[PDB]
Amino acid sequence: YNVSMRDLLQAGAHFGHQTRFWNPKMRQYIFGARNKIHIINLEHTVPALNDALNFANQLASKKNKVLFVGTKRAASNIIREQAQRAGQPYVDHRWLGGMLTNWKTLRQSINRLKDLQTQSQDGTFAKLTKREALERTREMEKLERSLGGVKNMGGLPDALFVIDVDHEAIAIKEAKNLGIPVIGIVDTNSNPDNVDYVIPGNDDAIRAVTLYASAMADAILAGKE
RNA sequence: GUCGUCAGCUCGUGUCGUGAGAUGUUGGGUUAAGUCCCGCAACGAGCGCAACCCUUUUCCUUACUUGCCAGCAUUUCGGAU
Repeated sequence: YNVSMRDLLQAGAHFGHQTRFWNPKMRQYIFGARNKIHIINLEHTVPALNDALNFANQLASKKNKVLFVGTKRAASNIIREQAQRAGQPYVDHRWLGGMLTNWKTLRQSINRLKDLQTQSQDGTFAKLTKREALERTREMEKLERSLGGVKNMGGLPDALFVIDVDHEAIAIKEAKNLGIPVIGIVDTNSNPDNVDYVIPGNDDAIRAVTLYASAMADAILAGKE
């Protein structure tokens, strides 16, 4: 399931953002700049990626939980497919404030969505008229769109996998508050302070995030115990 | 009585602040209305608004007197009989 770095170079993980937006805390991984943008050297990318894959493998083996989080328009469908075929919950859409630190109140909306799914399997809408059916379907739509990811999961996940740490900084803070480890993809214009396993690489490239999430899903599938 | 039939007034978990506090309740449209929809460290609730009450506008059922008179008959031409 390892990438070696053939595929990383092919996908384009080395590319980064412009030199005027960089965070001075990535100087170790900056390596150099071919043009006005930075180029992270994959020499540092591959070992951290391998360790992240091994850690995901070990958690999958001991049955511990990892949540998936990527909310960018580029990575939304990618994490959709990968979390679906890896059988883990996900946050494809916006992170809700306090989803982890205030899980008790979110369980109520989780139960509401699950009960509404049971009602959808039921037939009460046949007795009700078309209008109230149209609304109840639209609350169905909004709650599924917001928190349809985490309905199956019943507790705090034992780890987080973050596509863009700068975009999902709130989830990073909540995970730090509750002690949950985080493995995340970090680019040049990002802060790696609060991430336990810092893998540096590009996040804008759809093919690169596809590679990362496919590697993660393959690791969890290959846990197989 | 009045502001004034003005549209607002609050509470519980979670975050920020040493703190009193803030957030939610803000921002974009819309409405008679904190009425409804989006985004958004917020996630949820109560009293307010609206509806439930009375009256008016169309039709149906039940009811046929002290109220009614389309058809029939008698009329002093008055449903008078």
